[PDB]
Amino acid sequence: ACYCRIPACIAGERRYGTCIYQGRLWAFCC
Repeated sequence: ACYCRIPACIAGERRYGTCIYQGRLWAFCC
């Protein structure tokens, strides 16, 4: 399962991209 997160992906997740919604950028993390 993947999630959008700020400020960064948590340890144990990998960043696969950037989410752009609710007015800000998020890390897309899986």
